[PDB]
Amino acid sequence: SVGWAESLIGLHLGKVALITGGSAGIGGQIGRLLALSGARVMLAARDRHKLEQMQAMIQSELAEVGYTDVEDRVHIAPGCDVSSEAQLADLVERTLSAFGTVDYLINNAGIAGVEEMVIDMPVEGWRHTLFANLISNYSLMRKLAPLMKKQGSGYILNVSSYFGGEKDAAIPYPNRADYAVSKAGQRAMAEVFARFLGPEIQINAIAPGPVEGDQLGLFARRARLILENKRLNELHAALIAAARTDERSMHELVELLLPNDVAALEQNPAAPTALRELARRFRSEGDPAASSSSALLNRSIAAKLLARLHNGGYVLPADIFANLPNPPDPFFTRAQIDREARKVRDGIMGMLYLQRMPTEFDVAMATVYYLADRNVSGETFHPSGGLRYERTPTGGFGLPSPERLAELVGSTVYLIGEHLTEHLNLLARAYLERYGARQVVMIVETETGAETMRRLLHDHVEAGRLMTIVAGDQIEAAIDQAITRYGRPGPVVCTPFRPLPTVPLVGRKDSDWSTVLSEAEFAELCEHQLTHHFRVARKIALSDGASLALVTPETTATSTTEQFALANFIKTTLHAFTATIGVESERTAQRILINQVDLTRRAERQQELERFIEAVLLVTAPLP
Amino acid sequence: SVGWAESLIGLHLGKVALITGGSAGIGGQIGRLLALSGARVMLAARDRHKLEQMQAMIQSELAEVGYTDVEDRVHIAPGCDVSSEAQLADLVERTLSAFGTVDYLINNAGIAGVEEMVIDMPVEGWRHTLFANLISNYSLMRKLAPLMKKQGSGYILNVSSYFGGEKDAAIPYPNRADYAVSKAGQRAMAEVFARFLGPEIQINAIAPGPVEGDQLGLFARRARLILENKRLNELHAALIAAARTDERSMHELVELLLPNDVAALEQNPAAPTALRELARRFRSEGDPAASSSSALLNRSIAAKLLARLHNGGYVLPADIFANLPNPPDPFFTRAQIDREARKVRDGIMGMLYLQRMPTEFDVAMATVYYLADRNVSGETFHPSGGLRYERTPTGGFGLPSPERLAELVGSTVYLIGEHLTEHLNLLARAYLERYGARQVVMIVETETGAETMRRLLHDHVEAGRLMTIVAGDQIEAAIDQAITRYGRPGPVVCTPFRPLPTVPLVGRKDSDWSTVLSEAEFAELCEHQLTHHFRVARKIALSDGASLALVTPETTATSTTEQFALANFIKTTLHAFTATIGVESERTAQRILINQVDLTRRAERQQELERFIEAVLLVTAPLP
Repeated sequence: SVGWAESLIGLHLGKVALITGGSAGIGGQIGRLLALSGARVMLAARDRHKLEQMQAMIQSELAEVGYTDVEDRVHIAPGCDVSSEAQLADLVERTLSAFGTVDYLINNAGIAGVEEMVIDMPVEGWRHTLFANLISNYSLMRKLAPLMKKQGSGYILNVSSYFGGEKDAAIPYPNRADYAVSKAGQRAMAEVFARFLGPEIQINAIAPGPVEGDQLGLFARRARLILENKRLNELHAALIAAARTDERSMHELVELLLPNDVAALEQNPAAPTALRELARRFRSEGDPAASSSSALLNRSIAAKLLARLHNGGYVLPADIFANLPNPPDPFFTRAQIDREARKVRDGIMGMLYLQRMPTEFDVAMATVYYLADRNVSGETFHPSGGLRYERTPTGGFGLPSPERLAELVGSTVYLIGEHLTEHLNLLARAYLERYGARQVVMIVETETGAETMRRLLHDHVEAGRLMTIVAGDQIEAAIDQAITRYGRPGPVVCTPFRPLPTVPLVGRKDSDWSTVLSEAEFAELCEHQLTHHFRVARKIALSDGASLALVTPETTATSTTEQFALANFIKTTLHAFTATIGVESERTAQRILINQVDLTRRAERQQELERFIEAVLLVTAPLP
Repeated sequence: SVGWAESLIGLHLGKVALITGGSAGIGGQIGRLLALSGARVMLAARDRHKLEQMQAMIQSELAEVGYTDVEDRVHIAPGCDVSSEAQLADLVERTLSAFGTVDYLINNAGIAGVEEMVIDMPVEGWRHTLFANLISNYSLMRKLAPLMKKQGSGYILNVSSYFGGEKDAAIPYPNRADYAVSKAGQRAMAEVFARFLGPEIQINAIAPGPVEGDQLGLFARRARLILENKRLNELHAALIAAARTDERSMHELVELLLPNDVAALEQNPAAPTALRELARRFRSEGDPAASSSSALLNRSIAAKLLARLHNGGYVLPADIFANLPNPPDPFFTRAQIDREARKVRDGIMGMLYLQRMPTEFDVAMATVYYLADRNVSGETFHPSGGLRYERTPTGGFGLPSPERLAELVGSTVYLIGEHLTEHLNLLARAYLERYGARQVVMIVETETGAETMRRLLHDHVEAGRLMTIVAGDQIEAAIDQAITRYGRPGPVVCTPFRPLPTVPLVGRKDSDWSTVLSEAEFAELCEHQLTHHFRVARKIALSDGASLALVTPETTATSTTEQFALANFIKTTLHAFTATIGVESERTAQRILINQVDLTRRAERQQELERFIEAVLLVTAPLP
């Protein structure tokens, strides 16, 4: 053979591959190179025209190399939105009707997500990212693994990212928490399901680092989002800072912004120092041709600012920005955007050991070679990598210092949970009886959970030291009620309402898999064990003085091996969230700490509960 | 092209590869497949005949595929012992004379090592393993990286192992600590040197799991070593147990074994219970056709037993076993050996997710594809993997419980160190002044270090609470002196005598690299930062009641980025040792705890020192 395709001819002959997100990017190249390797490929994506173009290019290339009947080797599945369970079912039916059993599931489709800080991230947007990027991967595995096991072989490859972290270390990805969590979950799925899916099925993840074009000059869109986010953060922080030492309401302070005139605000002797200094910064550091140097904000930034203030408990009319003067384009000049873009690019290039951006083709080639390896499962392959970014090793204690524990005297504690009644009882009693907290607000899910805690804590309920709130599916409003009625918290300890499910994770070879964890149950797992913590953190990260502990699920000697796997899946995946929001919290004027406490280790009862109390105290006791 | 070599033709055309351990195993297959891929290969090994056979097989295969002048494509370097620095220099000269600059350094050679528990592992045997398996890798990199950087490209691949651990988690490998440490160091070298060697040079490791034949039915040799080790451990533990409640000297107890008669010992009413029960176990659980069921030991086991007793401070004549009756072959029958071998095999197969052993050819093929990837550095690729073995996440606190701290009253503390005078001063003062230890024995390297500590601790020296011993290069004898003169220790805190070197780790492109960390300096680094701790642990693991803390090097704001890299290299590599000896310590009757305390994190001064004190106390305070 002659030509670079030689390395490929026969490499994957006889295999059927399904590739989601197959019309462009790494997915299109994986589908191209698998087809050149002899596999029959189904390319799934939303846009019909781009899929048709990709299909025609691959078929033409196959013909050049000597394949016949190339129409039988490359099929497409257009209009496939992987965030829709119904459309994933249709994709599997279409693929099995075209080719029969699937050998390779290439879970490649991915959306960028909300691309906002957690405190600006709508809850439904976070959910959408999880459905598109993570739950879709489980869904397709659940539909195709039964046939793979029955035929005796199969392969599931999840296309994760360097920014999903590593097996025992988390990486923050600011303004991308939904994306990072989804990437971490794709990796965690391979790590924890491999022992169940073997020996018939291999499951691995790839985690490329930065790849050419993955931020779509190539960084101008990212640069503009960065500059818009900077303006939002600086305005919010100056308003919060001003409000600390000014008697006016937040409503009246925001009215100072309504002229939308940087020069006017700087010279307004009635404006608080922090807002006059901010305006001086916008002018001093701005581009005279950018309207951001003469105008404070625009409609989009104002909407996000208003939402932060509302979510932090400030009262303002919804129409407060309705008459805001619109700054003339450009809000940021091309000079400013290109400057920030060069900053982004130079930052990434400086982090790469090899000082060179891999291409989509390069990454796909390495991946298609890797797919030939029949002796690996449960691994995360890095087809590009070598980065100087700092990681946070996970899952490595004692009690905090006596001086920090004394700062809990008179504190207000929020505990969130329902299932873990023994933990909630003991933690409430430790804060109240050992460390002199003024009160504990117990936020549960249901009336039955409330009555259970009131019975366990009867003495403190009667004494007015334990209050109970029933949150249902409205945890944000429940936190609002607690703030209004009982005051802002110091310690906030967030445990999951729900236990882990007790269902099998794989089926017997000749079983219909009807009892195996369903696609809807996996979505519920994400809702109860990830989104629960995200919704609490999103609110508490606007609550000055809070120290938030996110607690992952318990495993006991009664727990099944499936529950141990799901606990480990959740621990890994939530660590991506915890690491990311920790960095984002450095940008608000509100001072908050966010830490994760894992109940499942790596495997009398009162000592295991006591170590939990100590771990929680270590991250919720403040410092003088 | 037709035939499985198609995937390879041209893949590595124009590359020159040096492969150590190239005459058999994975190394021979890597050399074969690189040659088929178009590379010119130099195969280095000890035995000339096996190398000549491998060379002839590869050249014949090249001719089949259509290469001409195959004698120019595959050279050999026989008689190459990679544990000899002089022979590595000769290998590089031979390779550059044959082919010019090397593109790929495949650091594949590896020896199994001592294959004994640490307490039975001669210090020179441990050193030999480090020279063959780890220091050799740095040495060849130091000789070939200058030419690689000058030409603008190169690749260094270290052939590590799953049993060298993972980036942020350690794996114990009992009876193989020297091997595991060497494998961890090969991985750590790639992790920490990649940022220095980029952008010109890629450096990665591979870490295969179990591979067919790697224990050389295939497990019978391992099985026999296991059974011999079991007999040694059970005899030693019964003697130590007997000595706790028997007034006779260890000399007199060992005399009870000299008839070498299991039945006689079981029925000897003058023998301690533990020894009569042991003999009953040997008979009851033995094979009547094995002489191990009727004889207590053989000359080899007796020699290792005598060395353990001598190393634990017991006085016995060197010739005590000189007249020991030799048990007739077989000592263990084929039935027993095959039984244990099936146990070993079934254990490994049960740990593999895919329930299938990869072959040498499979692993080599995956590796040769991986070598084509130009976008990865600093990674550990797993060409086989998916194992259920339990790992220990590293590098994740407070103070230990008041009840454990009270157990330090009246204790005897050993501190070992020299460079870290502030740590040693503060730790000694914490044990003596805060926790009421009876005495601290300060074991230093030199008279100057001794005088420095005596000056810092003058008050405690004058009061008779601080004793100093100068160990030089005789740390084992220094510990013996401390035990004899001051009593057995509780806490033992082992810090390195020496600081990390302050030299560059790479040279400028056109430099002669004359100031870069030399091959001898890297060997010294291993001696001072790894072997130091091994020698102390080897002795202290025979000292009942000790709690040993192994402390890795400090980095301060004054430390260079090179020192930060070397600290991280040492932390990773020593964690393999700490994890392994921790498991081995479960087999002795002596009760010892071994933990590792890392001074370098991931980056006023008195608070960093206070956190060190708390960390050390957390692992040296006993439990009621």
